[PDB]
Amino acid sequence: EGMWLMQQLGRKYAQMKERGLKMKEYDLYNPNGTSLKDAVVLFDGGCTGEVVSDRGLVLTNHHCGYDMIQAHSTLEHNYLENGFWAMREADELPNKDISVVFIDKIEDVTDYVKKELKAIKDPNSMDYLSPKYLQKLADKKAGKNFSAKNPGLSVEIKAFYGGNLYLMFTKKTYTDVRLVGAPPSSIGKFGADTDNWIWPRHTGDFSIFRIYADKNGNPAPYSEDNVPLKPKRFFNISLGGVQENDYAMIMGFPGTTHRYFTASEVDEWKSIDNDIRIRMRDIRQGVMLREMLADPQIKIMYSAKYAASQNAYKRAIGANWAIKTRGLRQNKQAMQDRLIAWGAKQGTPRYEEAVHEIDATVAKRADLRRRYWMIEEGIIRGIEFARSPIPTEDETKALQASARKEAIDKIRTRYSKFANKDYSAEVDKKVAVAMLTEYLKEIPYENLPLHLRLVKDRFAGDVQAYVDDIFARSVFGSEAQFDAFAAVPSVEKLAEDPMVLFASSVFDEYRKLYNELRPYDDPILRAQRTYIAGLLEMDGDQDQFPDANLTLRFTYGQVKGYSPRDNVYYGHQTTLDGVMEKEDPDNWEFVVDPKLKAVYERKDFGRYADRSGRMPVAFCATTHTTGGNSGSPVMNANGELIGLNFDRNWEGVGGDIQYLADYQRSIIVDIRYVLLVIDKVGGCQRLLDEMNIVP
Amino acid sequence: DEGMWLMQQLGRKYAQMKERGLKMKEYDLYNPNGTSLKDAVVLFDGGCTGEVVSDRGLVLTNHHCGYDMIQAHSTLEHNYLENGFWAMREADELPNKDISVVFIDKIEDVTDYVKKELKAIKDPNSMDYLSPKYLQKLADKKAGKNFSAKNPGLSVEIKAFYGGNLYLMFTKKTYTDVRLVGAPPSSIGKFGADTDNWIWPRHTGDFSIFRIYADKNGNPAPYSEDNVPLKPKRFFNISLGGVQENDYAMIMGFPGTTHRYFTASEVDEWKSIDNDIRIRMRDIRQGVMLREMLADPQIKIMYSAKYAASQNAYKRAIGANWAIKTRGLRQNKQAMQDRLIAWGAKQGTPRYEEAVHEIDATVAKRADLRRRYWMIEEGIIRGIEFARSPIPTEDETKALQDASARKEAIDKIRTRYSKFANKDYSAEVDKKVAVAMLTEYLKEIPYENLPLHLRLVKDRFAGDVQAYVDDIFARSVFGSEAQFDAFAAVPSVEKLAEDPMVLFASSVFDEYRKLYNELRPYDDPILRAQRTYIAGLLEMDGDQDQFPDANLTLRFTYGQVKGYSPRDNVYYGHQTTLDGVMEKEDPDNWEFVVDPKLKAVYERKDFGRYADRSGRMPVAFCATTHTTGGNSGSPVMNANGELIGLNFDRNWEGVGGDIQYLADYQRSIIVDIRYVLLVIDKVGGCQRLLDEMNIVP
Ligand SMILES: Cc1nnc(CN2CCC=C(F)C2)s1
Ligand SMILES: Cc1nnc(CN2CCC=C(F)C2)s1
Ligand SMILES: [Cl-]
Ligand SMILES: [Cl-]
Ligand SMILES: [Cl-]
Repeated sequence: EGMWLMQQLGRKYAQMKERGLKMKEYDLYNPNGTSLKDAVVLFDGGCTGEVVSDRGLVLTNHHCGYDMIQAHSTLEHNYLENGFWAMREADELPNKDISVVFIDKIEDVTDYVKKELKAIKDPNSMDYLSPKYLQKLADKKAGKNFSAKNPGLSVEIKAFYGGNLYLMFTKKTYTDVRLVGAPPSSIGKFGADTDNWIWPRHTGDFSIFRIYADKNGNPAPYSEDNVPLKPKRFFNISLGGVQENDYAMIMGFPGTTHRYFTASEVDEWKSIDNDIRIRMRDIRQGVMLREMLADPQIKIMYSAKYAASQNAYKRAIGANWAIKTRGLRQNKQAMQDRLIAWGAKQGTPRYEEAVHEIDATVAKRADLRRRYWMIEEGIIRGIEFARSPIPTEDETKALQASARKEAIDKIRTRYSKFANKDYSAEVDKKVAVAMLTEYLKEIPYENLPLHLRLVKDRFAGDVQAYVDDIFARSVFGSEAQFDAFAAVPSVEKLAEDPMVLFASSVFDEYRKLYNELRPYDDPILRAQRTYIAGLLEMDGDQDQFPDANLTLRFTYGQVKGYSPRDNVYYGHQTTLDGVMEKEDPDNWEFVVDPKLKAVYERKDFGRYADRSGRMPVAFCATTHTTGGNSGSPVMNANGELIGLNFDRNWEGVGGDIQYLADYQRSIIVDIRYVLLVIDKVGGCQRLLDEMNIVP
Repeated sequence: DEGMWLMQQLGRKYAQMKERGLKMKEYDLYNPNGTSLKDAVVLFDGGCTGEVVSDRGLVLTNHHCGYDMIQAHSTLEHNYLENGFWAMREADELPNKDISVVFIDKIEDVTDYVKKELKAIKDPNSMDYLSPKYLQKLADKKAGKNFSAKNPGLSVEIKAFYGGNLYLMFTKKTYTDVRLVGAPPSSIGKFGADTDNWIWPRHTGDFSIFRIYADKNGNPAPYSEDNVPLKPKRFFNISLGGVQENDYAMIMGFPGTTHRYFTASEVDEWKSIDNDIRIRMRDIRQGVMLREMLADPQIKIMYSAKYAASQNAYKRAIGANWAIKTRGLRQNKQAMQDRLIAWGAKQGTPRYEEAVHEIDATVAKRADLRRRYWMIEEGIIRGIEFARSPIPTEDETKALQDASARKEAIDKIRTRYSKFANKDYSAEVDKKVAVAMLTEYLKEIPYENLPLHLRLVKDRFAGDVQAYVDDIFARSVFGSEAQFDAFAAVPSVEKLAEDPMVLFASSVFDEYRKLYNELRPYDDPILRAQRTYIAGLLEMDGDQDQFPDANLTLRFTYGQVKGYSPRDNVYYGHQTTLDGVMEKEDPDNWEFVVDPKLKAVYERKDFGRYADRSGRMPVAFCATTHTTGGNSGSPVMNANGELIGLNFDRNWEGVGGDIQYLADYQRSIIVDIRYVLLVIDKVGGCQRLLDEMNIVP
């Protein structure tokens, strides 16, 4: 069930041992010594990674290393398509703007932060959650010259349990992290978007990097003189595999959860956030798909925009399925009713008052939040010409010196970025007519962005005519229309431009709604500090893990499949046969790498196949993970690496609010499949030789 | 692999059936000289199978088998198709016009007799050995002079089996007064609707209830208010014991067709011509149809049934091609024929190898013609609605060329025009479908092989298919109502003779009939070679582990209640439950609406004695029995011969089972009898039907 703080390992250890854990507590996490924790990294600010050799080799997902593989790909050496395998350390490619963060030390600073907070005075101050305020406290505790006296090291204080617990992290950051290896995209992204959030899964989602440092192993930016880091700890690789019911554990950096939502917040998330995202994205995607299917050139131009929209659409469908069928609302209601009864018994009414303040705040912002999601989903992300060029103050106060051409050059650059090779004005007009029709039906005239009032006032309710007019008369409606404006530019033309007025008007409403909604966050936050305080005083920390906040957490469970629906069972493990069943050479998402197909045909699995001679690909576990856990090391009962987490099934996405024991699984790439690909596909033997592989 | 056995083969299979779990005595299941469970099985309405379940002639079959009768009795005031039907007394049971139930009274091996008669050969290539007319003359000769007059209700029929190597005479008893007794609402009877067709897991309560009526002496009689329920020779006891994984299950019914003795070349032909053309052409047609239905709600109403009718055999062809690709159907037929050829070489008899060679040579010879036939049938005959537009008859054209017979010819043509351009026909959708279908057709069929009118695409329209199609509707008398009315006011034979739609339709039907006539002669050499081929297979390996091809005759099949793995890491168990119906509920999709009375039964757990040991309500199960089309409604029996369900479908992964049984994929989809009884009881509230059945604990 939980995403536990490293501090909570002591209190969970006996439960973990009864579940199968065999390694000693301090070998996994030792607060004053080297432990497995020291081999885990926050990879490039989002993902998790792990050190797997005494020469700083790091494993993470392919989707985590995707941008670096793409930045080094050219028509001559397309690493994204064919994979990359540096045959020597000197061939490993440096990456600009990359980082790996080690969690050197973790300290409970709750009493210290709570003493400092007593000097606030204003009771409803938000300094207790301010990164700027907590950084001043962190700096004060570490010293006046900490990062100079301990180079590469930094400190950070974070709030947990709604402001009831504070931890200080001493971090070591390395910025010379080089690309070492990657399978082709056909393996690394096998299912592509079709299999996103899907179990069974057949994707070899991995990529390999190496941390470099100065001669003393201290962090240093890229330099040809940098040498591979010798870490204090690295993971041993297991080739023993997994079996159903085996203990599995993960360490990583889950980003966000909402485990302490009130029942009213679950209803708001369903009826506003999720229903609007689902309704608006289905309209947008439906028009896009029709146009992509009708024109091959439209499919090329809009495939990525279609796939980007679908990702959170699928998440919202999964989340709403949990709200509808797994009693998320009812379970939050029971949680808060239990606290209210306990507070009444003890004579402390502050807990019931805190739940009431959250409910009152949620009910109060309903119309505003609905208007915000409607404009964000319907127009801000729904309509491409909402992000068309808007003349800046310095551009208009230049068009009306001869720096008129400089202003035109800047506006032209933005027009060319809006109307780029992938933009179709015809597809955008079709999407806008469908999206605005829905938007205008849901948002009353008095709440419309000013320009949209012209649909009723000037265009007799004809959305198609209003959209046609924007493109017919706008300087950004076509290249010829822009060039005619650029030849004779006037501020008067820009000020009355229908597309400029649309874009300005919709962004004005979007910012006004955001500014009007921001003040509702703080009362909920303050009430949650009291709410979680009561929940913890009443039941303690055993089932009540702290919400994820991009900090190092551990989770444990077992390798186990699940039943998605009546009479259907998904087992715990997928195989290479499953990749071959999915092969479709005429669908780019399901093309199979010819070298991998030959490995399957000749059964050239070496020591990587399971006892029955079948080649494993992926497995799933009852660990509790979320976004930020991509690339996380998956460990055995002995702490040996058995896989890398890379996804979670859609049926478990509601697990950010309520863990779903019978449906929620972490989707993990089997380490035996990773090694099979490095070996038989990449032929990169030196990477296998530098790892410590246990029989 | 696993089969559809003749009743005559029960003796030789009995010990294998007993070792698999069968407990009933052989002669209680089938006895040629007495009453057996076979006597409770019926051919329901010429296609389906049914079963007698009471001493008062109550019959169970599928909902899709009784669908037309439920629909014929439905009105706006009493919509039985939507709300179900439950006659609360026998006098309320509704008669049905054009219905029948056929009992198989006796079955007799007449092989020796038919082979002696055939020896009077005038032509060694005669097809009389397979002719229904010739075999009927032999059956009439054996049965007696005026047998139907001396035995009213009875009839005699001889059928050929094993390609003409075995003959059985059936004595059939037909009843034509079969009344509608009960039916669940369509939301239960067709729960998955077309979305779940050929699908396992399945949650459909596919059943309907009828009653056979007869005269005072139980003899067949057409509908009469004086008819009384039939007291039958035998009926099924209903089991409430349920099913568990690995339990023995058996079925009796009337499988229609199989191709278990196809050569490897016939498997290749079926894949590369029949299936690939059907798949390619139906995907084009369905793709245009779906796009138009999604864009216009009125088009969705008009084309939904045509879309669903096209999809049914499309899905079957996809499942059949998946089996050819992944289950080694071709290779296994090649091994079967290579084994026979080797054995024939050792026996000193080359006739078996010569027979396989004649089939391969015939298949290779008709390739181009068969390809052209399927291309026109799938691409135009079925693919384009204006191919079935009106064509003036020879007598219609004569009437238009000095009498009042002109107005009669125009009234007949108008009637056909109104049937073509009916409430569900859209000329715009049809023009879009035709442009896509003709584009594919013209790419595959060379100019010299085109129906004459289609040559105008290249010759007159510069290859513009859209312009050719636009012209057909712009200038045709059947292009619009106004265009027809203008023709009907001033009709001339000259106008009809030059009409672009008449010329298109005539031209495509001419090519279709010419291809059919040119292909027909290739059937007989294959048929004659198959008689020798199957004779060799039988002489070599015995009439023991190779079953005769299905031919709409009574067969039995046995297996176990077992699920299967469709793909890597996915397992479908043997049993579905009422919880699965509730998971699928979607009130905004007519296919997945849940009956309010059924939803309340589930919520209250009002399952009575129908739930399984764990308190779960079963809906359907699947078994390793070997079934095909014609087995819908078949009784599914226990090891003791008690009714445990009704067969209603088979999963798409097993459709290749008509050529090669697929032990790890092919399953019969069966509605659990406990679910049938739950629906009769808790939804229909028709207690009298439960009381007349013999329900065993
Ligand atoms: C391709 C597919 N598109 N939808 C599929 C099923 N589910 C629906 C709910 C959420 C998901 F992530 C995926 S498979
Ligand atoms: C609706 C659908 N649900 N499943 C589908 C896939 N298969 C493909 C092969 C044959 C079938 F019968 C159905 S279409
Ligand atoms: Cl380190
Ligand atoms: Cl011979
Ligand atoms: Cl099989």
